[PDB]
Amino acid sequence: SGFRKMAFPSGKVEGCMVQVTCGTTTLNGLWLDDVVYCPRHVICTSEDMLNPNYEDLLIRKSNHNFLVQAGNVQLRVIGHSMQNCVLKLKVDTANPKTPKYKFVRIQPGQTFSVLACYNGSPSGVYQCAMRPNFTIKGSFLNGSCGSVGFNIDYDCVSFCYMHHMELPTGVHAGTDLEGNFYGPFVDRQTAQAAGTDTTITVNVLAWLYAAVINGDRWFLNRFTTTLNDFNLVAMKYNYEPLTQDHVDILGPLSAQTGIAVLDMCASLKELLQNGMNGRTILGSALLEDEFTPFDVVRQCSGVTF
Amino acid sequence: SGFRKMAFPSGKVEGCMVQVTCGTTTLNGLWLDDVVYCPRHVICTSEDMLNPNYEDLLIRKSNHNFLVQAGNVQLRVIGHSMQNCVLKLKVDTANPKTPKYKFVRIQPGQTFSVLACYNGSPSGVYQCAMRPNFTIKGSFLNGSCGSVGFNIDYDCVSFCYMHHMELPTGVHAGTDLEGNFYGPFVDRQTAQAAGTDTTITVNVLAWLYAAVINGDRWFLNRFTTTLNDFNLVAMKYNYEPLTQDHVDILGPLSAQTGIAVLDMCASLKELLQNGMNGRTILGSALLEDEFTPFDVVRQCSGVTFQ
Ligand SMILES: *[C@H](O)[C@H](CC(C)C)NC(=O)[C@H](CC(C)C)NC(=O)[C@H](CC(C)C)NC(=O)OCc1ccccc1
Ligand SMILES: [Cl-]
Ligand code: NA
Ligand code: NA
Repeated sequence: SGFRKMAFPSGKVEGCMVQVTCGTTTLNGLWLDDVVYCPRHVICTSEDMLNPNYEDLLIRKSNHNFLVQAGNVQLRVIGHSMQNCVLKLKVDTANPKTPKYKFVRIQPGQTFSVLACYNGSPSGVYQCAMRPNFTIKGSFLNGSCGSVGFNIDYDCVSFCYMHHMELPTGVHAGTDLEGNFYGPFVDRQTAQAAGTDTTITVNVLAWLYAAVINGDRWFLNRFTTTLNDFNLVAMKYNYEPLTQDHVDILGPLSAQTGIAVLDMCASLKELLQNGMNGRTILGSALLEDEFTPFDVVRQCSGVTF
Repeated sequence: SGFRKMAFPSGKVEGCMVQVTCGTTTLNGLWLDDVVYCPRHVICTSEDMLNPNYEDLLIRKSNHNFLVQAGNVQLRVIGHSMQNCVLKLKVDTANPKTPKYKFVRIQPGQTFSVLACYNGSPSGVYQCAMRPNFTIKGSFLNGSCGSVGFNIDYDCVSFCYMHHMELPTGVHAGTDLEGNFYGPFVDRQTAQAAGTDTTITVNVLAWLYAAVINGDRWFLNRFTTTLNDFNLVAMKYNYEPLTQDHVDILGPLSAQTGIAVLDMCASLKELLQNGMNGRTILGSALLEDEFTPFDVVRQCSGVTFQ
């Protein structure tokens, strides 16, 4: 028993992190097969970052302009190209620690583990969700660019995030490993802001189920609702609409606990309308929304990798 | 910016996790050099749970009664010994992935990462604190015994916890890697209960300094307090006493933010009195006490967002 915010074990990803240096800029790279992936803004001076012409700045650059360091071994760069906002550096040595892996683009509400790195060295691991506004509430300092987010399935690492920047509110924005930003952001120094976020309804419901499974039941009640009526409540409280697909995904937890999703929506409806009356759920005074239904089942099942 | 429950990268520990089986019982072991460490209660059977005599149970075992499995490879046990509540199995192969490591016994309030494992296979990583009542608030299912807690400050793994059992309130108890339990607990299934737990005051203060570092001051006030008046108030909310050691430990955070420790004590006293009036601190609506001063310095910028 117990319920904790849990990250995937990070060892398979630790063996892929390297340090990439171009000019005065050092950040982190992901070394898979014979290619190192990192943010393309590594080629930019501070002057360039105001209005960068990445095409022109890159063709200027050459292989020898890039220093890649794996531990204390220099990787010789033998090729360089761009894919969207990611720079790809071909090196002369395939990473012998390359795990089974895929590049995956995730949807808002989905969670993943972040391996925060500095100077190519893993520093910490934590769990976070892609927010509805396409930011992540990360924990990153200067030099963290190029840190990656991932999920594991058995032996396969699914890389879904590379870190590029911090927004003025302190939240974070990045790309998938193909260099496509999450959210309406660009890799230049210009006015940019997180849009108004919403709460991830299906994940709150998932966590309410986790609470019931762990013996927290005070919020349950005799009432049920409909999707239409609940979604009017959701809109009122800046919760994401609940769809039929969300209900289907929560099916397992509904069966296990005996609380139909619309039964639990009636609990959440009341929590949104009345508050928690001084009580906590799973040790929180807020409605937690960064556990997916899968996360709840995996932690309450003991899945290993 | 930002602030998260941040664990250490677990790879160095992943490469030490094995499966240990004795009889019908399977759990996790820690393979360092040519020794596998696991909970000694792997040698218990159904009848042995209330009043096991581990000396008598163990003398009946040969080396080949212990099956150790590292991934797909069966390791051969060539010796065994019991140290307190840990079994040490000598194997014929030194672990080639052994990291630099040490064994440390921690004090209540200290934090560490836990690599939850099942059948020798890692499941997930999270942060925990040793509570004042010598339990931890983990996430552990059947077969998690032998999972370990650790820190990795400066490329050396400091192992500080091995999981042995779950108490009735859902919290967890275990030992250091020398097999000595944290707290008054024993590896018997006789009735045992965690003592009333308390909040780790020095850690809450560390987390309030983190919030200031990250740019939020709304909770401060114009007051100060004596250490004794602070403790007289805080203990009425079931907070642990704050000692001069704790005050000294908070020095660096006080220096970086310009807020005297006892002035941050005054703020905490008022937070306990008032609540947050619908606000949060670093994304939480409760006062968080599982970040230590060292953890805050590890994770936060050295430059306050003034
Ligand atoms: C090992 O994987 C397992 C891990 C738990 C998280 C399940 N540990 C045990 O089974 C352990 C073995 C004994 C010999 C130390 N027993 C317990 O943890 C046990 C609870 C289990 C059966 C779920 N706890 C226990 O016995 O606590 C003492 C006690 C007894 C009676 C009443 C209250 C408390
Ligand atoms: Cl009804
Ligand atoms: Na209901
Ligand atoms: Na010790």
